[PDB]
Amino acid sequence: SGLVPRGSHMSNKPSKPKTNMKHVAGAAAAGAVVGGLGGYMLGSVMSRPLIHFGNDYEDRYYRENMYRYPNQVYYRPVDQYSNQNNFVHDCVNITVKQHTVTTTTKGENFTETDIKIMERVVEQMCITQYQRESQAYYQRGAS
Repeated sequence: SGLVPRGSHMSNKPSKPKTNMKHVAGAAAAGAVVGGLGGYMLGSVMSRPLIHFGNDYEDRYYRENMYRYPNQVYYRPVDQYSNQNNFVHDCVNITVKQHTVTTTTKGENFTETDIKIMERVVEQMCITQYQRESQAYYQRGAS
């Protein structure tokens, strides 16, 4: 018997870094205790409509209220339990704990209407997260 593990790093293949920022200063991130409990695979956005309210006030207030609250959802597949109804629960689970943290320094800044908006954006990330896995279940199994 013999153990023959794998690894892309074990090969020590020739790398090819293409970035000048590496040899250039600017900004840095501090906080060991922070990253120690981070490393989240939070999604991202660049193109396509996020909420697509359709109105001017909704899109205007939302754009300015983008910092008032998180618009993305935190990922955390590290869990044995699993359920459809509980699925979305995770989207708000991590979002809630992280949400209060942001308001731990202030406690209140957003307006009354901002809430109604924050509720929608949060419902889009939770609803869009579920459909995601669904695409895999549908393709592999077109019931």
